[PDB]
Amino acid sequence: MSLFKIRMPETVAEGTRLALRAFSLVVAVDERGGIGDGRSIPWNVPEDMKFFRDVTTKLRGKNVKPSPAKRNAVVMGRKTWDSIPPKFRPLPGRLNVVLSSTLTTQHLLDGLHADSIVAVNGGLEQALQLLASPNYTPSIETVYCIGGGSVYAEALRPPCVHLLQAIYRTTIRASESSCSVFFRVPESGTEAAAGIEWQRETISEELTSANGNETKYYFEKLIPRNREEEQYLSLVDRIIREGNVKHDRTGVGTLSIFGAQMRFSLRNNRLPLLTTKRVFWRGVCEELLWFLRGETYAKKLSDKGVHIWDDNGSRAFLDSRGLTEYEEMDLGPVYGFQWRHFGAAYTHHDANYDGQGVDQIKAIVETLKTNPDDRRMLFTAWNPSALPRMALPPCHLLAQFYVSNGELSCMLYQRSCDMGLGVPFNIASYALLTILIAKATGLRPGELVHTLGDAHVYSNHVEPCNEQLKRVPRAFPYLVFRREREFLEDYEEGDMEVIDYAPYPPI
Amino acid sequence: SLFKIRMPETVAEGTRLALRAFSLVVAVDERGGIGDGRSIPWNVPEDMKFFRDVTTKLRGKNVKPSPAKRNAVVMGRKTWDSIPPKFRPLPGRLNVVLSSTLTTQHLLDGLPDEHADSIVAVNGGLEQALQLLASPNYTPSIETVYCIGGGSVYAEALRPPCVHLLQAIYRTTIRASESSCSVFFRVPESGTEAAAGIEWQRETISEELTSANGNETKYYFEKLIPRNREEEQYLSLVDRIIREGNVKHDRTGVGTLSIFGAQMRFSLRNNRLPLLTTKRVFWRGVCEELLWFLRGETYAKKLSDKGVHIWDDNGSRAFLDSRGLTEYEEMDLGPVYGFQWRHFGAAYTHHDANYDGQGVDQIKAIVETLKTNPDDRRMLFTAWNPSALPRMALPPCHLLAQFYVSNGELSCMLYQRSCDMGLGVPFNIASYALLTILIAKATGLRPGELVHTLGDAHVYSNHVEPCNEQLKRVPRAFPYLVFRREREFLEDYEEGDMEVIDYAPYPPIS
Ligand SMILES: NC(=O)c1ccc[n+]([C@@H]2O[C@H](COP(=O)([O-])OP(=O)(O)OC[C@H]3O[C@@H](n4cnc5c(N)ncnc54)[C@H](OP(=O)(O)O)[C@@H]3O)[C@@H](O)[C@H]2O)c1
Ligand SMILES: NC(=O)c1ccc[n+]([C@@H]2O[C@H](COP(=O)([O-])OP(=O)(O)OC[C@H]3O[C@@H](n4cnc5c(N)ncnc54)[C@H](OP(=O)(O)O)[C@@H]3O)[C@@H](O)[C@H]2O)c1
Ligand SMILES: COc1cc(NCc2ccc3[nH+]c(N)nc(N)c3c2C)cc(OC)c1OC
Ligand SMILES: COc1cc(NCc2ccc3[nH+]c(N)nc(N)c3c2C)cc(OC)c1OC
Repeated sequence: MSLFKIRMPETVAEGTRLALRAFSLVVAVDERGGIGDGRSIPWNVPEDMKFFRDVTTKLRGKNVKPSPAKRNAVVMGRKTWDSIPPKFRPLPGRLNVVLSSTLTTQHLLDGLHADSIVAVNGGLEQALQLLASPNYTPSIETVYCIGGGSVYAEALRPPCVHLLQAIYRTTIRASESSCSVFFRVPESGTEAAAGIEWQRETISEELTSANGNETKYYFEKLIPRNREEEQYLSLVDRIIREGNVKHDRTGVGTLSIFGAQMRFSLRNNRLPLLTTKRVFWRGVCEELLWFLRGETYAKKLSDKGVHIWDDNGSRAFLDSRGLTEYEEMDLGPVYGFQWRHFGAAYTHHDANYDGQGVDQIKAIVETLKTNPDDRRMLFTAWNPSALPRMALPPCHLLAQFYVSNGELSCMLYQRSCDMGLGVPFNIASYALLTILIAKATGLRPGELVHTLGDAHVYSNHVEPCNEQLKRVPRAFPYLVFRREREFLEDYEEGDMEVIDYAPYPPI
Repeated sequence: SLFKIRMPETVAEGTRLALRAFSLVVAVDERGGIGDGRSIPWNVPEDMKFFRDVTTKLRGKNVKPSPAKRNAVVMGRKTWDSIPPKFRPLPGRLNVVLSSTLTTQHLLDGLPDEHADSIVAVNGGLEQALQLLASPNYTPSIETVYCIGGGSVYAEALRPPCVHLLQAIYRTTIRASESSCSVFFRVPESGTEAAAGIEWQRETISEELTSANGNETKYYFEKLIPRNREEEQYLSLVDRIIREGNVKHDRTGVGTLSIFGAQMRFSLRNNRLPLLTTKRVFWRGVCEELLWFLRGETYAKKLSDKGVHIWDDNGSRAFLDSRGLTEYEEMDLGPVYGFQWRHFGAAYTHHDANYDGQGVDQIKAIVETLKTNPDDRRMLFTAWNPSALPRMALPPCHLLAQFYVSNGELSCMLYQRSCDMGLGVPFNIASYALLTILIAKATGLRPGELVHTLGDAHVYSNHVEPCNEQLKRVPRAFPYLVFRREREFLEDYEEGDMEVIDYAPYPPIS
């Protein structure tokens, strides 16, 4: 069973090669926005120094020692490197990227072992380009632009500004005509803002510096407004406020709304993994691959530590669905089976189903490659005949593809959507699918459009959801591929990496 | 056949007698005063003429008003009394008078000498008169209904239930200020409470005119209409497609501007039928095709014999041969649409074959669930059958519908993969409007909302210029569906059973 698989084309990696790596920015400014004299840093505020070292050294996971394997990177202009006393460079615990057209890597080592320094002949884009390569992605966890006026200037305009994930700004409450170089965040809806709308995530109270001068200062974290996730958050808020009380099969309460639509850009490696509550990506990834393979044995997910189908695959449940002859974890002709073997007679999971039923995924892959204007390019799992033989009816039951300007868009129709767990999971799921299918057809990812039927929140989840509603959505992470694989069905979870995923903690 | 779906015994709890659409005609001073309770305080012959012309004239070329086709005017009894006996009734118009005391026979009598069977008393308010004028007796003859008022009648016209049938307001403003006027009329402004969710807009306004009553009395006319948000919602999509859509090309190689993924909603409440006003929808065709779908039919000759030729090209000997279907006779479309609805997965042979009990009866199951367990989330029927696809004349376009109950109302979602905004879409909106209305009747719920999901929404390149002319048009109100008779079985509904009332769409764009 190898000639029934999808063969990945020669143009597979170029579809999802990361052009630039995402980065955060860290700066100190005065009330006039000045950053320095182009030579040295004017003010002396030890509390900013501590903040700066912390924001740039600390890693996502707790108590993780920075090492070549996993550490942060700081990118800086050459003049900034010079402004640091030779004794204290390179900055410990981090990878020091230096932009210069006159100083090579080895040249930087001449002045003041181990490896923590790279020079780049180019600007911030080139640095982000290099950091996008395998040797740095995903070994480097977070990239920080620690700046220099010209570097900040490059960060705050296209193409780089669209990769800018957070601003960590310290404001020093002092002023002087001694500041030549300036740093200003573009205001919402201005030309300089290039479409971005910077939100304030946090602001500190005014603190006083123990520097002998009694200087005031404060910290702010700015983030680029995530309207896509706000779509979702709005819907949840509308459901709680205006939704109808309903009760599902068990008898559990639910707040419900009917008919809705959301969009998510998949462009430039962008992955719509929700940030206001961490999504279980590993399971998302494992299940989709399990779907694509037309797999119906749930143990294959259970084995890989994904238990999302554990309850629905138990003897207890299968019996309650009258499927008394199914082996435990054999779920019947669900999802993937309909995708790859529509209308094929089902017996047991371990049977051979090669070349049986309709192979919708393959058909679509073939159509996209030859006639991209086709309006019949859609698959479905909603098979009335198969339905009683399934452990569960499909929620996400239909998807349609669309091509424009060499970009693959995809719309998913979901009949019943749990806003709490299902919806975020399925958003990522169909993102991955569209990405993979785009790879298989030599196209770029476009948009994912989500259509909802009965969109619901669980009654007891209202209290938790209300707390999440008060969180400001953060920028989405990115998906990159460690390696490609000859066939579509051969792709493993470890073949792809989600980078710069910084969700909020739970509560 | 009793493989059919048996209709319920009663009308769904909360359902209402069909109400007629009406316009309101009024003359006010600047303070908003209309009369002294007894008479009009001012003398402006130009308003008199405007009133005669607006309430008398019909839509035609030079169509003389006759008992066969004419307008009706509804008035309070006091207003009738204010019109001097020798001018009753108002010529070329059905005179409907509201009174609990006076009867038809009371009204004629009180006339000077002479006949006038153009008078009818109504023992009730404006609601009763709008019900009456919806009778199978009146809907042929009565073309437009005018509320010529009385303070009390205007009051009733401006509140629910009546205000929702108000298609336009013709107001004359007389620039006199009389401290006399004790009766008032105020058009509620958009967003205010008295507007009760209606957004009133000025369609037209005359220049200020001077009356020739020898007092230089200033006056002016204006037409006020309620905003049709839902057709606006459609048109905005069309306009967004033309401005932002990508150039694409269909199977033949024809140019289209298109966008991917959009969603529209329409209210069906009390059998409101979203037939678009800015370009006439071929209702008869919509109706015949749907009942044809519901019955599980696949023989297009059934449709073309009823003078509905939409399936003609797709049913011909030439076309069926090209799709590889050398076995089907002409007009046999294969296991399409209705077949999948009523017999999902059944092996197909020919249109004339017996298919009872075969496949899955998706509609029958949905009807069943709605009646017993309406919070269900699996109440959806699909025509998209990957196995059956190659045996069909065309793959389904509207290919999935989901039902939803809330507040004893049946809502419904329609998924359409390919959407031509000019012809295919407004047709399909009506198709699923009707369906939801029928399924509501079949399960004893009252109609709710139609949600429409569009896949590839497009406009044809050649259709771009005509669309722009249509986009300039102002949407009128949606009509209503009125079932003039009933059936024992859902399948037994003929197109003749239902009447669309007050569908007055625009003429064709050049
Ligand atoms: N307040 C703060 O937080 C903060 C932080 C950092 C810096 N500053 C102040 O900013 C001032 C310096 O900023 P400024 O830009 O003059 O210097 P800044 O950019 O660090 O450094 C500029 C240098 O980086 C290298 N470089 C930059 N862009 C390049 C490109 N496109 N291609 C090749 N090389 C490139 C070039 O050096 P080569 O020609 O030698 O190759 C360029 O001269 C100092 O005051 C610094 O202290 C303030
Ligand atoms: N400026 C304009 O455009 C304009 C137009 C028309 C009239 N008007 C003014 O309107 C003034 C009078 O109006 P207004 O409201 O007092 O009277 P309006 O209703 O014309 O006349 C009162 C009549 O309404 C009838 N009516 C209303 N609701 C009814 C119901 N539910 N059932 C039975 N009968 C019902 C009553 O009949 P019964 O009491 O017999 O039961 C009553 O006789 C006139 O003086 C005239 O000047 C102005
Ligand atoms: C503390 O170690 C040192 C660091 C630096 N770097 C300059 C400097 C200072 C504060 C800063 N604060 C923020 N928020 N962001 C920066 N990018 C930043 C930089 C870039 C300069 C030093 O010499 C003055 C030094 O030794 C004191
Ligand atoms: C139609 O002819 C007549 C009508 C009326 N009805 C009062 C009256 C006057 C102006 C009016 N103007 C408008 N815009 N709409 C009306 N409803 C209206 C009415 C209702 C009173 C008459 O006696 C003067 C008369 O004879 C001229």
